[PDB]
Amino acid sequence: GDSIEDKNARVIELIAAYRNRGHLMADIDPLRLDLDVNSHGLTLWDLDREFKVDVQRKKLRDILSVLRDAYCRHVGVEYTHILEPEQQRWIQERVETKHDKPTVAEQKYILSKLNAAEAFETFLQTKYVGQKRFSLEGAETVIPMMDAVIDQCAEHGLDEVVIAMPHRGRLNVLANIVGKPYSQIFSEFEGNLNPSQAHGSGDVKYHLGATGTYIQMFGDNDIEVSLTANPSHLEAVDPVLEGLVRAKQDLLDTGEEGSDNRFSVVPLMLHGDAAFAGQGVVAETLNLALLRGYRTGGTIHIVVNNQIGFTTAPTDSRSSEYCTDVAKMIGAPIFHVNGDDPEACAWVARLAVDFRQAFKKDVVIDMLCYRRRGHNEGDDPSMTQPYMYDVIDTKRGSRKAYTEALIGRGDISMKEAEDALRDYQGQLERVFNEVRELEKHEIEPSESVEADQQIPSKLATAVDKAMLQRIGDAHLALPEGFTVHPRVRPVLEKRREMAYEGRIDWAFAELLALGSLIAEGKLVRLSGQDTQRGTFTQRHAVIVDRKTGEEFTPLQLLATNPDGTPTGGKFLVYNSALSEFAAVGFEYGYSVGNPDAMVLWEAQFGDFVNGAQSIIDEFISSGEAKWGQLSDVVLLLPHGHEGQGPDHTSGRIERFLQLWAEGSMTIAMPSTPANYFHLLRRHGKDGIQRPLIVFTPKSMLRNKAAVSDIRDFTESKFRSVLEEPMYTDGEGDRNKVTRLLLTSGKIYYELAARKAKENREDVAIVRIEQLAPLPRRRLAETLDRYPNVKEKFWVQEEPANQGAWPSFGLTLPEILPDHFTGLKRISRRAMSAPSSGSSKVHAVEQQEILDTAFG
Amino acid sequence: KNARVIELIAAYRNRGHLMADIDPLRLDLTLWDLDREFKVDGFAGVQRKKLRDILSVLRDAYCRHVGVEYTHILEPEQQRWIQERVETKHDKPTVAEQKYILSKLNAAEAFETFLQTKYVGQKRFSLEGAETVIPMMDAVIDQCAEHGLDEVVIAMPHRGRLNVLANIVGKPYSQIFSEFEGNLNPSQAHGSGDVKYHLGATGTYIQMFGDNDIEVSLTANPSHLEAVDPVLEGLVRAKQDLLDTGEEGSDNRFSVVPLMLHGDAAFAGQGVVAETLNLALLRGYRTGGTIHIVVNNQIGFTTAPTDSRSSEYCTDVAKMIGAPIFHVNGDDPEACAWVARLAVDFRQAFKKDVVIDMLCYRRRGHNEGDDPSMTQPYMYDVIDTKRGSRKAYTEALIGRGDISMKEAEDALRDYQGQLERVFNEVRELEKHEIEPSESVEADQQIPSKLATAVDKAMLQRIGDAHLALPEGFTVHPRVRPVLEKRREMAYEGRIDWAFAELLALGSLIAEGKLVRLSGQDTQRGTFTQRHAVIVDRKTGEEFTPLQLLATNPDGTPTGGKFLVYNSALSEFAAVGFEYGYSVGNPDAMVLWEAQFGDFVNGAQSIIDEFISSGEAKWGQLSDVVLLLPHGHEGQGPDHTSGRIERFLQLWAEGSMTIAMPSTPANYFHLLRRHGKDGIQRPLIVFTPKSMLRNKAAVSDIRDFTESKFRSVLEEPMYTDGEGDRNKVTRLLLTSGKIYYELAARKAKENREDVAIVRIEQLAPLPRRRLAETLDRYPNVKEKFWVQEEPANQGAWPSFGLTLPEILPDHFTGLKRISRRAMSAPSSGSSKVHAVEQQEILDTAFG
Ligand SMILES: CCOP(=O)(O)[C@@](O)(CCC(=O)O)[C@H]1SC(CCOP(=O)(O)OP(=O)(O)O)=C(C)N1Cc1cnc(C)nc1N
Ligand SMILES: CCOP(=O)(O)[C@@](O)(CCC(=O)O)[C@H]1SC(CCOP(=O)(O)OP(=O)(O)O)=C(C)N1Cc1cnc(C)nc1N
Ligand SMILES: [Mg+2]
Ligand SMILES: [Mg+2]
Ligand SMILES: [Mg+2]
Ligand SMILES: [Mg+2]
Repeated sequence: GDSIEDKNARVIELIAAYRNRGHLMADIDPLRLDLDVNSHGLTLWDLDREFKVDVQRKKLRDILSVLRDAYCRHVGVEYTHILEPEQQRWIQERVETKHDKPTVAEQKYILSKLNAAEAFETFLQTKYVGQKRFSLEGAETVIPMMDAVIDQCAEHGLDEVVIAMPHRGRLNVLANIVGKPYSQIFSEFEGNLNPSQAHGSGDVKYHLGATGTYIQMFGDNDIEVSLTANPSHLEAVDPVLEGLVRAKQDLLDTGEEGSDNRFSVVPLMLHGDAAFAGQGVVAETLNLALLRGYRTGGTIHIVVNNQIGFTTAPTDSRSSEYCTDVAKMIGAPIFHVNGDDPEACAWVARLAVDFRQAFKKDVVIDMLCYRRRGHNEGDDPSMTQPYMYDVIDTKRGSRKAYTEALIGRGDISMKEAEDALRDYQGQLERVFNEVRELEKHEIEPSESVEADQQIPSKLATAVDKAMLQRIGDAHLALPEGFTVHPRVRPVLEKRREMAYEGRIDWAFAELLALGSLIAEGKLVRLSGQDTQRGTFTQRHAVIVDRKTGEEFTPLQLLATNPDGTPTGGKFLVYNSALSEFAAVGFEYGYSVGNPDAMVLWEAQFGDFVNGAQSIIDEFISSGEAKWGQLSDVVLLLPHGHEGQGPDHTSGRIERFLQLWAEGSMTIAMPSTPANYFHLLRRHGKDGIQRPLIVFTPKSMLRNKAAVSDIRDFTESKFRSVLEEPMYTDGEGDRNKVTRLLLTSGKIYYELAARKAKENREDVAIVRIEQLAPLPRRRLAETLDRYPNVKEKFWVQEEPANQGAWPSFGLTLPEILPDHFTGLKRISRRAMSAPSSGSSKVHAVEQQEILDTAFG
Repeated sequence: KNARVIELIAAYRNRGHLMADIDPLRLDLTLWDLDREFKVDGFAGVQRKKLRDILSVLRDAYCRHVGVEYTHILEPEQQRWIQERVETKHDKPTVAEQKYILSKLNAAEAFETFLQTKYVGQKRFSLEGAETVIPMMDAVIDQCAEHGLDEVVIAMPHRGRLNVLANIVGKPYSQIFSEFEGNLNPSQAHGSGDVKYHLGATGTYIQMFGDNDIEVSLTANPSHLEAVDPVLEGLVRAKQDLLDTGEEGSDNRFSVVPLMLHGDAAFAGQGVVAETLNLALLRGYRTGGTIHIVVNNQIGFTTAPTDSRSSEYCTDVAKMIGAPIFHVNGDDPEACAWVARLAVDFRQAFKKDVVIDMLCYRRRGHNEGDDPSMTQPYMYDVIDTKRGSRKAYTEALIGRGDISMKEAEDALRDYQGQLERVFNEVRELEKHEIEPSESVEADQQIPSKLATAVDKAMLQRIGDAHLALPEGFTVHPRVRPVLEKRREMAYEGRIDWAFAELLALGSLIAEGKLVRLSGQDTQRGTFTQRHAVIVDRKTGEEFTPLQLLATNPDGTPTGGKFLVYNSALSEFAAVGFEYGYSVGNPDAMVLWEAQFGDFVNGAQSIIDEFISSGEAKWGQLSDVVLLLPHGHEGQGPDHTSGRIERFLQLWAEGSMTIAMPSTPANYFHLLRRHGKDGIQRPLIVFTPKSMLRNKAAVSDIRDFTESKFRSVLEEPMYTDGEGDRNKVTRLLLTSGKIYYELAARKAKENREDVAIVRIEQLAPLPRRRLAETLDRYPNVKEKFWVQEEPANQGAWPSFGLTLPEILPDHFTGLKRISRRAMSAPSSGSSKVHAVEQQEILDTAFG
């Protein structure tokens, strides 16, 4: 036969090989540190021969040039892992073509960005040699690349770009991308802060955020740009950014829950190479990308891949070929780009935005670069990486190289290039001198943020009977032909009954609070593991048609007034992924993104929230004091000693009480359905943006004593301290009391039952419903009503090193010495675990506490 | 026609798995060219095959009960190896092998239906709908024994846990029934304990048809799904290092196999999965490949897969380390066993991870008291029509003529009758009184007067090792002074913190101990202080001075070794791995170092669920050391605190030792005590940063040769100098670096009326030594606990409450001197830190 047929078969193989594996041979590294193949008779003599390609006839030389330019020069394209053929086709059409050369104006603009990037760093090196700044030097191309992302988003008519990033070039991005004034950055280096800058305990300069407006230079549009605050914990901000963006999209009615699919707020997430591969929160956050409850229509990721992590080489930081391989699991295309090629970096940035817009999904840019100086500006890197730094020492920076290219192209002269650099440096010198001339302020110890947010003078949380009845009736206002599961129907009927007749249980009180907020126009977002039904089969926020699988959400009916007009409210209820770190981070972020939303995250059991410890420690408990960033997120933590073992017993009350300071969080363990209802309504309506930690029940959901009357919802309020009903409403005599038992949570009912059984008029039980801030005034006033008390005990089911005793045992006698001197503890022994593993052992220990309290 | 065939072969290999008949629920060119011959790359050379035959091979390999994902793998030899085994005829099992697979399905289902009958009201997380897990695991272990491997170590969650314990590991049925009965012997009832579906076991597996045996173990775990994953890897790595197999071994057998089970919702959602996979090829952590099994029942409690993950498969995360993925229909026992054996063979051939995604279903509710039709009515209507895998396989064998119905029933009734007999025997045992759980504190006790001092010759040897450079080695010019200073300190004293650490580890190595040290940038040290490894300035070659201590002066080995690594940028998986390693080799000295103590909260699940509580819950002992750089230096709220207060709150029952040493010699003695005491309990050390280079924080040679660990330290002026204790009216109790600032202030103002006492060991509290020290100051009228940490942090929250209760004649009236209570661990400003620090010093001497 004709050997052109064999040769053509090799050409088809070559095209497939460049598309699939060309990235492995691409010239992406600016440092350049690193017989049995059947050719089917194809050789260098066939370069001028025409071959069949799938439709079109082209020379081998031309096929090879297109493939080499697309896949083996300064851009390594990874996309053949993507399931959708239309997405592979979209990328092929855009990468397998001769690109239009940028205009001289565009080239000068890119150079102005590289000038600003390097000169900002060398200026800080000259003025503040002894201070850490985590310089971008060796990765200056990040600045024209981020400019190109934002400019392309503005071109698509998008509303906002929200950035999260680590330390690398942070100050540079704040000044040269977001627009944080140079004067402000210099004042941070000077340590000369005004009262607004010195507010709260604060944080380091490379953790701060900013907001501004990006104005296009080549078009008629502009776009909002924000950069969120973060702790040192690398990648921890990733789910926070997604939550922040989702809240903004929901507000704009764009995205998943919106009337249009614009997803008009873009998450722009930066990463370091060692952190992106090593931190599990990265995989957890990527796992949220296509979920109905969390999708943001695609995140644009940029890895500042300087092929080092402090002193650690990539071979000790990851097991994958690329630091970006984790992102392929959600079908993200990956673009590896040579950081010494500013034009390729800007081109990839615009392509990434276009892909995100076309398919509303994640895209990753792996910018290969290097770190000119040590990890921080005081560290010597040649001690551990002598070869890398011998190579770095021979390298001209990307600014110098790009300037030489423009001088060579005839675009600019050396004199013009020199003058432009001196002008920008002169501007920095002027601002530096102006800041240095400012009046120095006296340095004082940091101050508590407690008084910055206070409850409004007037706020009622009580609702009328009509509201309770409406929420009860909503549970039986089923869509026509809907088939309720036969074991769910009694719950719906019981809710209508409770709404009109009382004996309201915990699960219905929660829905009365959320339903009444929705009716008042509030957005309520509730999520967690199996949260739609409830772990304890108690919530049924969503019910499923037994015959069709169709879903009905009773509380959504409260978003429409009886006359048919919308209230402005909405109920967004989701089953989360099996994640704690990313889920809690997302809900924290969501509440920051929309301060007017009611946002609740529910742990399956409180015992699993330690999986989100970095978010609790670094954002929830401390973001207000450190950054002035406010969150109103609610954490619901099922808690209680029931004999189910050490991972089904405790939300670690003691840890949240230890973290507590400056009124940063509200911490509560309500004992009645009505008090929980009032707590949630207070939290949603007070205008205070501070997290709420609630220790919620499990068996107490179905305790027939733990029910509330209609008047507790219509004629009461949140009560931080509760007395026994026999003293406030009944015929109980407070003067007969000689022993006072102070407690919190479900053990109250067991203590009250024992009191009734033995007719102990000499013992009274007082509940502390709000654990923090301690209700000092209400507690003192309650105790003053018992003048004949001779002994006081703090009773708890938790071990002695757990529960409220570690905090209360120390704070109550100090804060109220005339009431709690001599306060003694009644609890389980101190334990390494939160409880015994045996239900029988739990029961014997529980009885010991009750016997000791009445002994 | 020819071009259509090569692209058709590539389509089946790359995407055939998307059309494979893998789900047991089933919830979701020209036609005249069939007899034409085409050239293909055969497994024994180029072949000419009919398109009809090419298509039948591709459909059987990639579109029946096995979905093969492998074309993401970079190595062409690995893709070829998989093709050779999947694109050829599979070995048909013998009748005896088929009967053996059926015996495993019988045990799997009958164990569950027996527990359903006897204990209807107790959770057991039944394997029903996934019984093929049992012959699958049997096949993995049997194939490992066929390769002559030493041990299989299993970690798994709740799904079929009791079933695996009884039918794979060999945990006695009498023991499992006693747990359901709640009638435990004193050993079973020891400590606070844990739920039955978290327990472990060990035994010996004997091949049914071959001539080998293999050890099989299953480790304990908390409820926290996937948290045990890095613990399993650490446990296996420690066992491999002991056997001289694997990464640091004389052979590349990696003869201890990690077998890691997962649930589908947990595998996709928990970040510790990606962190643990990321360790798989690292020199410090590699175990030569893990075999993963996902019991993929297409549900997570009430949650559908579309709400649990964003990837096509729950296993997609594993593709990042080039693991092949085998998706297999759980209703096909023979395909499940075949994939299991193929996975072992792949792991042995390439010493890398392999994933088996077993598609199955959950017959009952999430737990046996939950009603799943409320949220998944369609799935459970389909499940209600399904014949189980045991019934279906029995019908196949009866139809094949292998067995009769009578033989099938007799075999099932025999197993059930044996369960009934053991159940009756356990139920006949008298029930005794249930008591409150007891503290494990007295279970482990330090020997009387343990000597940790070393002689001058040992110190000198470790100093001299720093300049015993390999021939032609070029030391970096800024590293050479450190090596020279170490030789000087070894012979002349003024030993600093970093050298005291290396004197402790070096002397343990010389005594024959394995020392494993790792953490972020730990080879050099975050504060450029350690230099455990030095790099040749001209060639990049590495030299490890302490490795020289593994050889005696006469040339014989000591038996010791120094394994020092830079970790991945992980806290959760790294801490879990080091905990696991210490469990795997109790004789090893194992230390993990946080970059700053402020980042160890990233490993909170390991601290809470394994380190602080594993002894009380499971009787599992770990001697892992956590080194947490800590101290108020003005570097911000994430470069200041290891959260001492949290470790002291977690502390109970003597489960951990917690210390904040103030001198290099006291740290040396602490490490040597920990390595030589024969006690297996974690040690938490709050270590210094600026104090590494504080010229006052240096130790004398006699502190190493003639002393021991001191849990309480007095000022040198009273123990050795001419200081008068009777002049003291104010006592300052403290811990850590603030001692030096308090001592400097006392010397500057000549304050003979003030004494400073350090508590070096924070937990267990040194009650006797503290009381005896305070008794030496009879004229003290006021006592203060001084700390740089905020009032709600540091040792005050625990000491403020415990010291007046345990020593009332010494600490009644104890007052606090500290920073105010704070939401963050410190101010963000170095200038603000400095003003606050001066306030503490002024208050202490006010
Ligand atoms: C002295 C070492 O610690 P550190 O420098 O103080 C710091 O904490 C800095 C970040 C910060 O504090 O904001 C950082 S910088 C760094 C190396 C990062 O490498 P890569 O991701 O490749 O980024 P890069 O190459 O651009 O740097 C680690 C491990 N540090 C400590 C650290 C540990 N673990 C976690 C979760 N977060 C951290 N910040
Ligand atoms: C009542 C719900 O909580 P729970 O059942 O008590 C439990 O804690 C059980 C495990 C245990 O406690 O050991 C488990 S079972 C489960 C669903 C798992 O689904 P999948 O991975 O697909 O496995 P499966 O389908 O085989 O079940 C969750 C979320 N539970 C709570 C939980 C949450 N978060 C973490 C990190 N670990 C957990 N154990
Ligand atoms: Mg890096
Ligand atoms: Mg609020
Ligand atoms: Mg599952
Ligand atoms: Mg020990």
